[PDB]
This record gives sequence, structure tokens and C-alpha cells, in this order.
Amino acid sequence: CSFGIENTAGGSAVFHNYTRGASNSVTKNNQLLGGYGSRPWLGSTYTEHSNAALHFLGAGDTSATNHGGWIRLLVTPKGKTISDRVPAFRLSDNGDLWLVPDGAMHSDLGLVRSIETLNAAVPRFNAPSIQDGRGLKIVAPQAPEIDLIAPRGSGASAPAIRAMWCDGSLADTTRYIGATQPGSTFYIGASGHDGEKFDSMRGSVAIKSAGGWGPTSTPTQVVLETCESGSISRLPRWGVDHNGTLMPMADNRYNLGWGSGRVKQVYAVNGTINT
Amino acid sequence: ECSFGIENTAGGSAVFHNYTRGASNSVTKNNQLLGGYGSRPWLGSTYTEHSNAALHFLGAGDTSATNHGGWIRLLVTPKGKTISDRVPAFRLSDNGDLWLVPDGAMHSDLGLVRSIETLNAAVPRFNAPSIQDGRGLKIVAPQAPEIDLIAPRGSGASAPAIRAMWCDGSLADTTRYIGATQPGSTFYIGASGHDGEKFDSMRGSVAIKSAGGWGPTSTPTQVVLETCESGSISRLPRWGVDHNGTLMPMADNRYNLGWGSGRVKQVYAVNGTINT
Amino acid sequence: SFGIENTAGGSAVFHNYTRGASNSVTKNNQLLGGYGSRPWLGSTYTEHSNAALHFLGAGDTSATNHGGWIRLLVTPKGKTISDRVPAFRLSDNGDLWLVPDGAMHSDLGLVRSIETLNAAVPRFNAPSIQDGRGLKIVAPQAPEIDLIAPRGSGASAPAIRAMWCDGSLADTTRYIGATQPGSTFYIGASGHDGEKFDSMRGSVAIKSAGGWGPTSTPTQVVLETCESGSISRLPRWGVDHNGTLMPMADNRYNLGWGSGRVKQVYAVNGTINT
Repeated sequence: CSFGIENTAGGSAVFHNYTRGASNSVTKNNQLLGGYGSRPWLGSTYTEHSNAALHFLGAGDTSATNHGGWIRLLVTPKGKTISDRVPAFRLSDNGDLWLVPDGAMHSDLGLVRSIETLNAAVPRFNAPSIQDGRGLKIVAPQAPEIDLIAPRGSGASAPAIRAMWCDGSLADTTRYIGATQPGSTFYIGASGHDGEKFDSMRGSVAIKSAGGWGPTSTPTQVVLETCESGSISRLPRWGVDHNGTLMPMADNRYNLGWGSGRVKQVYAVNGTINT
Repeated sequence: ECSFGIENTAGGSAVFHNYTRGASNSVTKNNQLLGGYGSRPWLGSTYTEHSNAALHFLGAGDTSATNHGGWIRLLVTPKGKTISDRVPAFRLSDNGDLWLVPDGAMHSDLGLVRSIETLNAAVPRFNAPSIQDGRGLKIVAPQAPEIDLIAPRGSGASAPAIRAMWCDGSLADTTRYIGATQPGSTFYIGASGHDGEKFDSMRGSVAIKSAGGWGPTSTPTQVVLETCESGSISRLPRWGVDHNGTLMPMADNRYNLGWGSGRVKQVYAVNGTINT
Repeated sequence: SFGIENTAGGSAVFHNYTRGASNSVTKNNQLLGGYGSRPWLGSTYTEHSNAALHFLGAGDTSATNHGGWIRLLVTPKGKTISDRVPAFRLSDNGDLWLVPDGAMHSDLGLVRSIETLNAAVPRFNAPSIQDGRGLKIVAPQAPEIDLIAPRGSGASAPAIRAMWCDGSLADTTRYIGATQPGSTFYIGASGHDGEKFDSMRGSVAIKSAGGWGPTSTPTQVVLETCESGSISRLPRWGVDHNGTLMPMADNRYNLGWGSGRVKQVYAVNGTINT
């Protein structure tokens, strides 16, 4: 049944995996520094390796200036053998969470942990490594997806994606937090490979501060951005301003409607267009 | 102060294994607890009966020569409750999805739910599309499941973002071709829902689309808004912003701007004459 | 390798036991147990683990509180275990907090909820009603979700999908039912006003426009802003269920302004209806 560690003076009771390089050399980048793992029973044996596991791995060859390490969790899909086990959860040394379900990456890329390393293993990728350390990366064939499942019970189904702007920083000892600043933005939009590389988003919805905030003024706008055919510049086209004006984001430039997609009728209180 | 270390001094790996069988040396079972690691904390003179925080390995499918199926969950216990009401709030499915199921969200009878497939099974009136399994992150919370993106300025700019990353090709094979964003690339943000029989497709959305295949000096996009009419179950594009920035209706002679009791106040345009 | 076995096909589990000082009850955020790689420098191991799973107490333990939570620690390439990062926190309430390098000081290593973050950083004041709602990502400046969507043989179709229903999975009954009216899916921005975070002040929302049934599932899409000098987020412009693009109030919101005019308007009727 059970197997314990105890610490009766109320110190902590911890388990450690120790591991070296070949010939007492320093441990290596992506070397498996330790692991915990179910092996299940086939009938008369156990599986050769674990079918579900927590792995600790090195990030960089270890040294006096690098104790780099990262984590991953491995699962095995119903109806496959541990040959096709999947390191689906990767907690990068930088702290990003990569989520890589079955189908998404070949097991030769099992040790990919960052955009930097993905760029290395797949030289045609070329995604912006400045995006490393920014949080959650999901990789799935075709249709990577977030599902927000929202039973009413007794109130309201209100799933939400909520950006939270503030001034200041939680990274230092000071820990000033302060009022939302101008040029605060919340972009939802699409980057993509142009055949050379990924770069900046080229179509977006953005929610922006339109102003610095204080406790009785919190202006926002909502802006829609596209990129023109033959361009690589994402441009604001239409926004809703803080006063609720729907507008083009530049004067004398963008139509409403076109010849083969005309508005059916316009309702405005003033019957005269103001030019 | 009291450490317990496995060591491998030739620089092999040093791993820990949980071994587990079925009854009477039978093959291990679906959702059978194949192993576990777990804090038990001290009440005053005893430990809790089970762990209050734990990593569990579980079987997915009865084990066999063609099924080594396994999955993971992490259990926590909320402040002010006993381990009776401990919560398997992190579930890493055998398909590789992450399910995130906080306190309040699922009854503990559904502690072993690991996919839309199994959720449909346990809750027969659910009927959600199991084709969505394997797609990444599922969050389940009563009423208000939520992603919070907390964005301190420090010295630059509060710029939280949700960023789709379109490409051609695949990371799943050995070739590993990656290539230019294709046409009919999309990034949909929208709402599915139960119709009283089932969940199905989204019925209102914002989408960012490729409007074109891409290359390094042309990366066209559009943004499109979709709704479903009362009495219909068809989600339809209504208004978009095109790659040239035209705000338009997504069909000719069909959608109004304004209505009788919600009129625009004034229109500003350079041409004072509507083109018909 | 080091294996525990259970040959009668009971379960084979590993337990960390831990007490308070002098056989006292274990404490809030006390490290109740752990598993941790220590790697080899050349002639020694690192002093603590460079990657680890920690179990911690939530609340002083008691007959009515067995509170516990989990975190995973990593160490970034080119730094020592001094600057290791508890980047994954699974709160006692069940939320997942994701806190990469650069995001929080190590003094806030034990932060596990908005409640406890408010405590450690008294100027924060974020709404603790948001605890238990799922995923919180904290990064300096640019917290981000990336959805990476290789075509292979079909279509690049990344998606963020709200799933409305009636009923509840929390009880034993487990009624699930049709999407109700005032169902919403908001994507938008809260922020500090200099006192506190509160509700979102600009948003896109997808709404139910109606209760649903198996032949009618109406939606609208609505854009909300807040005016300069206000703290009220207000619907401004929506796309209705019939596809009408409208202002969300009569005689109130312009299309265009004097220094940002539409270039041309195309409509079938050449006469504005007033």
C-alpha cells in the first residue's frame, strides 16, 4: 500500500532526484534530471517505460551561472502504446506553459520548450522569440482552441476574456501599482507565416485606453485593424471611440459599403450627410 | 532538513515508478489509480486520512498490448474545507487536452471526467461536440469561466494579447515543412451553446480571416462579425472590415445601418451623395 | 529506478508527511512536501532543486480545514536556483495561475489567489469575486495567449469558444438545458483606476438575443466603450440578430466626425431614412 516520508520536527519532507553527466561531468541541456511515472500491468509484465509521468529536464548545460531546469508531463492516449506517449504539458525554464496535445508535434520535438528551441528544431518556423516568457502557448493541428464552459446554474452564463491593465510592476520590491496608462491595449488578432516568418498581427480587434485613467474617468475605445493586399502594414480602419462615435480611423480614406455590397438602407436623424 | 534522494552517478537517469495491477494479476483498468504522490498534513496528533494535494496517474482504457492509455490529474483542497471536498482541478487528458475545473464547477462524481466524450457519457444531456477533444484548453467554472490577463506596465506598455498564429504545413511528421499562411485561415472568437438538445457550432462571432494567401510583402486580412437570426440556427457574416479597410455589409442589398428607433445621429462623409 | 509495487492491485502511492513546530498543526503556506531535481555542477549538486513540485498548505490545518495547493518551480537558462520561478500555481480554489519569469518578485512566491495578492500588495485591489473562475496569466507588460495552428491538410482555424448552457454540473441532478437570455461572452479590458480594478470598461461581447431552442439560436455582437469623464461602460454599436449594424441608442452616436469622415457611402436607397 503506502510509502511515506515524515519530518516530525516540522521541517519539510521532500524527494530529490540526483543525476550527473557522463564521467562526473556537469549535467546537460535536456538531460532527464529526474522523473516519476506510472507503469501499468499488461497481464504478466509492466510496460517498459511509464505511460504517464512527470519529468524534470535541464535547460542548458549546468554550470556555476546556469542551474537551468524545466518540467513536462507525459500522457498516453487511449488505444496507443507508450511508443506514442505525448509530452503534452511543458513548463518552460522561462516559465511559459506550452500545451501540445496528441497530433500536434512529432515526438522528435518532445524537448521543444520555447519558441527559441522550436525555431532551432524547425528552421523554417521563424517565430518571434521575443514572445517567449509571455504565458500560454497552445499548439494543435489546425484548430488550437480554448473552450469556456459556462453553466448558468442560478445566475447568468458570462464566460469572459478579461485584460487587466495597470501601471507599475510586481517584479520588484517597491511593488507600486497605479492607474491604467495611455497606450494601454488589449489586442485579439492573428499573426501568421508569410512564407519566410511569423511577425506582428495583421488583423485584429483591440480594446484601448483612450486616456489615462482616474477613479471617475476610464475612457476606452474599440478598434478594428486589417492589412491591405499588397501591404504588410496592419492599420486601424474603423473604431468605436470613447464617446461612442463609430468612425473611420483616418479622414477621407475608407468607404462604407461598395458597389456590389451596398447597405440596404441608412437611418440617421439628420437626413443630410455632413461633409 | 529530512531529504530523500535517488542518485545516478554514472549519469543515467534517476526515476521513480509506481507499479499497480488489476485484481488477481489482471490487466490494469480504465481510471484505475496507477500511482500517486500526495501531501498528508498534521491535525495535532494525526495525519489526514488521504492527501490534501496530490498528483495522480490514472488509466485511460483497460490496459492491453494496444492500449497503454494514461492520464494525469492534480488535486487541491480549498482553504476552509476538508479532504472530503478536494478538487481535481487540473486534468491532463490522455488526448493531451488540459481541463481546468475549479471548485464549484463539477461534482466529485465527475472527478474522473477527462474529455468531452466522457463528460457526455456521465451527463447524457450534455451532448457537446467530441470533435473538439484534443484541441487544447478547456475551462469549466460555474457561470463565469474566465481568462484573466494581468498586465503591469512597468516601464513600457500594458499590452496583453490573444494572438492566433496561422501557418501552412505541420509539426506532426518528420518532414516538418512550415509555410505561408493559406487562404480560408480564420481566427474565430465566439459563442456556442446548448439549444436544449445539444451544443453545436458557434452562433455569434468575431473572426479575423486571411483574405488571400500570404507572402512576405502581402498579408491581407479581414475582420468579420457574425450573428444568427431569431428563428434561425445559421450563423451568418453580417458586417466586415475588408483588407482595404472598407467597412461593409457581407451581402448586397440586405443589411441596414441603423433602424427607426436606433438612428445614427449624424453621418460624416466627404461625398454628400449616397452612391446607389 | 526506484519502484513501489502493489501486487494485489491496490494502489501504490507516495506520501509526504509534515508537522508544525513541536507537533503543532501544520501551517498556511507551509511546505507539506515536494519532489525536485538537483543537478550536478562538476563535483556537487545544487543546494536546492532547480525544478520541483511543491505541495503547500492553504490555511493553518484544523478539523475544518485541510486546505492545500500545488506549485511547480522551474529555473531559467542562465540563472541559478536563487532566481527560480514558481511559474505554475494551482490554487486551493482550483484556479490556475501562470506567472513566468519577470512577472512577480519571489516575495510573492506564495501568492495563490487574488485574495492573497491583494494582501501582499495592498494597492492592487482586484475583485476577489474573480477567484475560482479559471486561468490567470501574469506577465510583465504583455501577458499573452498564443494559438499555434499549422494547416497540415485542412484549415488553420484557431478559436476561442464560449459554451453557454442552462443548468449545472456541480450538483447530483445535473440538469443541462438550453442557453438562456442574458447569456454573454465578453472580451474586454479591466484596469486600475488609481484606486482599484473593477468591471471592464471597453469590450466586444457576443450575446444571446433570446432564449434558444433547437430551431432558433439568436445572437448579437456588441461594442462597448466608456466615455472620458465617465466610469460607465456603454453599448455603442452592435450587430443585431438580423444583421443590422446599429447604434445601441437612438439619436446619440455619429458615424464619422469632422476630421475623420467616411470617404463614400454605398447604399441602395440614396435617401437617408430619418
